[PDB]
Amino acid sequence: ALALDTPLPTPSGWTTMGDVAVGDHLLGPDGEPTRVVADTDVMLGRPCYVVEFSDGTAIVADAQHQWPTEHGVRITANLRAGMHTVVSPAVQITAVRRRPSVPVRCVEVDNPEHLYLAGPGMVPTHN
Ligand SMILES: [Zn+2]
Ligand SMILES: [Zn+2]
Ligand SMILES: [Zn+2]
Repeated sequence: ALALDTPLPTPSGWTTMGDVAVGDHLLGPDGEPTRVVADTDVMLGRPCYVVEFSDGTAIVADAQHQWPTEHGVRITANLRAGMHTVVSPAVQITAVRRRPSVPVRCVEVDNPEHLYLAGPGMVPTHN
């Protein structure tokens, strides 16, 4: 679901979607450690998107990656500029467009909101 070079914060610092392993820890919606309990392989040929955010950061995700918005969970293919990514000043999505397919990968974490922080801006996203 996210491009492999997407940086993700960790209790020790930073990793990437390409490097993070089951049993590692990411950061949950409150910034506390949250365990990775499942993943996907690296997946090829999925339709990819760039999501640009108001904090000056951007994340490449596939069409079906899920995002927590004020309207509820939306997949990337349904994001619209103006929406925000929230955990319950929320960062705003400023643009969404298709981009050529790159390798992507998803992970699942075990906090009750099923959210982890992603990108250099530490934006909330859904597993
Ligand atoms: Zn840092
Ligand atoms: Zn699509
Ligand atoms: Zn994921």
